Amino acid sequence: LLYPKLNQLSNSINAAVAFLLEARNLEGWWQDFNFPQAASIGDEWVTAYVGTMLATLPYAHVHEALMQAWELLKIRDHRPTGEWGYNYILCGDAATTGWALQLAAAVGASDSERAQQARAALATHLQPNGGIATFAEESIRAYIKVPDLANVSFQGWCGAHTCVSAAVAALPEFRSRLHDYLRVTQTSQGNWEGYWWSDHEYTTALTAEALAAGGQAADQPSIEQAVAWGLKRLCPQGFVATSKHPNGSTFATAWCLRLLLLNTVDAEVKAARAAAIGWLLEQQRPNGSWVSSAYLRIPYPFDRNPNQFPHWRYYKRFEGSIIFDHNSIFTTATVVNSLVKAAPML
Ligand SMILES: CC1(C)CCC[C@@]2(C)[C@@H]3CC[C@@]4(C)c5c(C(=O)O)cc(O)c(O)c5C[C@@H]4[C@@]3(C)CC[C@H]12
Repeated sequence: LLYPKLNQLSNSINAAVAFLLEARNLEGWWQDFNFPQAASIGDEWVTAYVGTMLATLPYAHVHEALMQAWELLKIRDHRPTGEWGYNYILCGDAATTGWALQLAAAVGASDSERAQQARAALATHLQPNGGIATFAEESIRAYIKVPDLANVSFQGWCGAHTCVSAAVAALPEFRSRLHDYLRVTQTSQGNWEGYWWSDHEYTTALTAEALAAGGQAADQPSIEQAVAWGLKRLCPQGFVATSKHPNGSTFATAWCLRLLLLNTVDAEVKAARAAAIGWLLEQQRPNGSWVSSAYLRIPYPFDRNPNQFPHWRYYKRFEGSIIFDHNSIFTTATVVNSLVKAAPML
């Protein structure tokens, strides 16, 4: 163990936590992403995700910030299903609701009336193939009023989504029901592919974590296949390269680092994690943040497989475009979660 590197990991994590706590708005929300024409900036979703990312820190002031985040979410009680969504003006969705329920668990509110209502609402999104859809068709169709899209298929936006299913499978109440869908959607390469996210490391890490949490020995080979895929994705320099970031994506690398935590015995895996930690430490900005790289696709509503859509515009309407986390809060929270989880295994 190189104690200077252990200490820099502490200093890096602390700088990022300070960035994130200072980056809250006057009411205490984390905000990120922007649809400038009308939907504006994410809050409920971002807050649920960031709070969940910070939930493994031991700091009492961070637990207080998560308690506050949960109180903010409970005041967002305007939707009749009890779901949360991108922000106040959007309809509920399963992915935001799943992250909010993970935050609830971290602050001891899993058994609350609101958490029970929101879990029930998730059941409505279960599909005949055993996965979870992000949106109810009639709820999201209301936001698309342009003649050219108002009457197209919504079976892309309203079909089962692996990235959403993987996040909901973090909830013990759903893990068993989603198991078979998670198993059948694994590729021959050992990864999963998401719907909304560009970076397959997100879906792959969350899916492998849900299979690990279930503890079934039948799922361990699948988890090891995913870890092997992660090892291939991480280059020797310690990053995951993408077409957009051929010198490394901080968001993809962080999720890859999380995935590699699912094998604690293999020497090559431990060395790869150490390499990823080194690279992430080098990439941190002076203010504690990492550069935005959480790329969110807006497929056309009819698109059942955005992983087969060959021409995204980095953001005119937004269908066929990619947006990102302009505040770097989403990316930074992802990175600091991966570093906090990996540090004890350095
Ligand atoms: C990616 C996700 C789910 C994130 C949570 C928000 C959500 C629902 C979007 C809300 C804003 C929308 C209706 C919009 C707007 C807008 O209202 O500002 C302007 C557009 O030109 C445009 O194509 C669109 C399409 C957008 C989504 C429907 C696409 C999907 C997206």
